[PDB]
Amino acid sequence: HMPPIRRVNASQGSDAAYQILQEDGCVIVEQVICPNIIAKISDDVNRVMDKATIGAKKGEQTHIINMHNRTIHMGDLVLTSKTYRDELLNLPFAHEVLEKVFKKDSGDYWLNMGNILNMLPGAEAQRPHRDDYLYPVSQHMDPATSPDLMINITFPLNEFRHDNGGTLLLPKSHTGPNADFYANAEDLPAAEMQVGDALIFTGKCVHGGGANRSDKPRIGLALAAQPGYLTPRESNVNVPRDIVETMTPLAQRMIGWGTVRTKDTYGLNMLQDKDFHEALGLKSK
Amino acid sequence: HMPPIRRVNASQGSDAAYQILQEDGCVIVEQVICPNIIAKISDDVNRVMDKATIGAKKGEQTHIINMHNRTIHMGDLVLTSKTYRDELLNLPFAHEVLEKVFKKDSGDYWLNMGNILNMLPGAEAQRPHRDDYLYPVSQHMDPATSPDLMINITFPLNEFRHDNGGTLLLPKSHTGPNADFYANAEDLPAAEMQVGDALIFTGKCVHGGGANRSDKPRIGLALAAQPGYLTPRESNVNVPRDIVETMTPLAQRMIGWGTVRTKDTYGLNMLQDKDFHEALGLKSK
Ligand SMILES: CC1=C2O[C@@]3(C)CC[C@H]4C(C)(C)C(=O)CC[C@]4(C)[C@H]3C[C@]2(C)C2=C(C(=O)OC2)C1=O
Ligand SMILES: CC1=C2O[C@@]3(C)CC[C@H]4C(C)(C)C(=O)CC[C@]4(C)[C@H]3C[C@]2(C)C2=C(C(=O)OC2)C1=O
Ligand SMILES: O=C(O)CCC(=O)C(=O)O
Ligand SMILES: O=C(O)CCC(=O)C(=O)O
Ligand SMILES: [Fe+3]
Ligand SMILES: [Fe+3]
Repeated sequence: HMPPIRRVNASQGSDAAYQILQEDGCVIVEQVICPNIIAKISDDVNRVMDKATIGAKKGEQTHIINMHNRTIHMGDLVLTSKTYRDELLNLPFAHEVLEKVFKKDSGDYWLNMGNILNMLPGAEAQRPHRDDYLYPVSQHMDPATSPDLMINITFPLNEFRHDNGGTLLLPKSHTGPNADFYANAEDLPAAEMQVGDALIFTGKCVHGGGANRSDKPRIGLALAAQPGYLTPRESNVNVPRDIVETMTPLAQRMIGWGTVRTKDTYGLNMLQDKDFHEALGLKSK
Repeated sequence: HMPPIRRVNASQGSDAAYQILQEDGCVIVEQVICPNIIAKISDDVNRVMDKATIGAKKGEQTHIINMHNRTIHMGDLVLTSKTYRDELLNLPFAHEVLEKVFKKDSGDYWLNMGNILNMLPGAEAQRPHRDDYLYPVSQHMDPATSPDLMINITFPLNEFRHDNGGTLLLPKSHTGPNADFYANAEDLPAAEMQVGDALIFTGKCVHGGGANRSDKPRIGLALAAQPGYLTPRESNVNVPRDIVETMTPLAQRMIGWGTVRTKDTYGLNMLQDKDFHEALGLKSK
């Protein structure tokens, strides 16, 4: 018996989605965002897609997730899309869920990164994995009781199905012990969904990209958030201060332009023994 | 039943110090740095003491270590002391020890912060604590088998004695379970050191600032390093790039101006899916 991927409409409230996410480790939330927003973001991203890296980045092994050369992962979305800085990073449903996940166990949260997941025609499935493997401390904690280190929110930019490689997930796989093998990709259900929908799964949910057996690319956008005490994979210190001061305080903290406090009230990422904003006089929308 | 704080001369090698720190959680290293280096750094620090905060920062609860107001902690040392930037951040003994601590279990390391510690006359002792309590994940890991999350190196800028509040340590206390009480500060040995020595202890070593019963301020310079995947308490994004470029690549990585790889080779603090330096074209020394 393989349990299916469960879905809620966003009009049912982020409590329903959060209860499915803590019982299964994954949930598809339908009609969570206006599809026109996503169309603008796909516009912006397609302009600059010819400048992205195919395969692994420099000096990173590829056998934990089966990182290969018919996928494109592209970052730097903050500079690429204003609609991303303005609409997506402030979506209140997403922050309702992320606050339910992170607030008591860890405190404030920010992005690990925002990432374009391009599964090219011909791309094979990845090895099912846990994303919290990125952080070494996660192997020294019991998954049944340890706090969540990562939450992934994936917005399909075109439609996700099984045949074009929509994300494969293993529901209810998020409490068991860490293992070097979990499942074969061919045994997992795919997250099927449309522009406007989002898939949400935790750093402990077993998942991976599927095989794109179609003749068009399958592209999603993944907002990955984590506790503020974990170092983001992507820094944003090179974003113009004048761009950053048109963003909201919450979104400025998301891209690392703000102090993050632990659930114990201690600040990380401070400037000159003060608040990040206070020390810079950083304005915001 | 109380073990003593063990010490070596830096001329006995980094490997001997490392052995003691592994058996005890703390080691005093004698004559590790020219006293003139520290003297210059202390003139630099004293010129700017009028801009420091006494006691807690805004919002940070105090009862876990007993932070009171006969105590001045002062960060922001990259812009205060040039000798700090050039000399202290490049001291080879320190990096040999931090390499032995961090490299297999975690990967690259960088500063939590460099912090001037001032126990003023009349300062009472702190409650003995473990420093890694700053990071919530430390409470979900078995101390006898889990990676080190922090190494503290403290240079006295004037003589540490018991009488003036020299750091109190519980040697061999670095493998026992986490507890909400470890010992009373009256029961602990003090670290007694000259300018030129250094105390090195880990984030699982039970310690605390002692009681300064003397007439003068007791001042040390703490250098707390942690794995690259933990968010530094102190950012350095407002150091002018011209200053940063006169530092070695190593010192640059220490103050957050570089990419940090985990032991599984994955990079963190990347810029544009590249190395921090490659994407900035950041020069160095
Ligand atoms: C564990 C592992 C990694 O960790 C994760 C999963 C964690 C975060 C994740 C998020 C959710 C942000 C995303 O959007 C897609 C992929 C990734 C960047 C990813 C990339 C990376 C470094 C990597 C690996 C490899 O093979 O090449 C690349 C790898 O094994
Ligand atoms: C756990 C705890 C904290 O964690 C530590 C110990 C960890 C790192 C440490 C280093 C070693 C860098 C240092 O140089 C001196 C003290 C401190 C900044 C310290 C400060 C802080 C946030 C805090 C506490 C409190 O009460 O106010 C402040 C507190 O209880
Ligand atoms: O492309 C996907 O659907 C999943 C991407 C992923 O899981 C990864 O590479 O970490
Ligand atoms: O002041 C000292 O000697 C110790 C300081 C300390 O342990 C702390 O505040 O974390
Ligand atoms: Fe993944
Ligand atoms: Fe301490």
